Amino acid sequence: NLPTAQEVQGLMARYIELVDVGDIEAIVQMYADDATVEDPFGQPPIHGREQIAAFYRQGLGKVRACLTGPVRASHNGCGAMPFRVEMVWNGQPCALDVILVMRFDEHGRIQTMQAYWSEVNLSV
Amino acid sequence: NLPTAQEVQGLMARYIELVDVGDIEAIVQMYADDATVEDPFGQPPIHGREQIAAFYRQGLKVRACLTGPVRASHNGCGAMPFRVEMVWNGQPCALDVILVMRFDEHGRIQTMQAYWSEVNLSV
Repeated sequence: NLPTAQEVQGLMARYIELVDVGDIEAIVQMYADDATVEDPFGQPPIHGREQIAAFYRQGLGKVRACLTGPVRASHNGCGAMPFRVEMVWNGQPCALDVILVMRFDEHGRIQTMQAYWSEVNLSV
Repeated sequence: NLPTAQEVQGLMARYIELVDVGDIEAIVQMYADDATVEDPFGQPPIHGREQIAAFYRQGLKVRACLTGPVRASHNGCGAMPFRVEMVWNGQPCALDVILVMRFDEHGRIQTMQAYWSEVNLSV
């Protein structure tokens, strides 16, 4: 938890940009070795780089993503941000509203990623 | 973690409304008798309804509303984006915030964490 609030905002805005462009390798590089992903939150934690990379490959491997509000950062290396994801479901264009909560480490890398959303946040 | 995703959305929407009207006691009742509040996150947690009541009384002359839909989980958790309009030095300012909540088997808030810093403030 070394990054300042402003650095958190930058790191999280960057994350959205990478998701939006679909650079899986760049996204995976943002994580720390022991990082965990809970997406959607409530689902078992995903750990291990190979696993996290596989997670993003099945998700991003025409997906678009944008911030729908400013990043909310803390002074202990954590942040939360609202965004919308455009993808395809059941063979049809849809939109998903999500809120990502991340904890960064002393190296500026993602230690924990928690994405809140459910079926109610989906719109076809 | 009893509230369903839809219920979570309803509970969290109602919370914003209580803050908007400033009903401190009704806000306090939404919390579990032994709930924890971290506001802003990064700060020491406050424990129990007595401490939480004092916390909200100190804070709540204030306007609050959702700025986006509530994102709910299937395990009684949720997160929502909202803004608060308050007065500072007789001057009107705004604060952008994102709250994360975990409700218990009784539909009461067990834990609440508000993410924000002075960089989300706009006077």
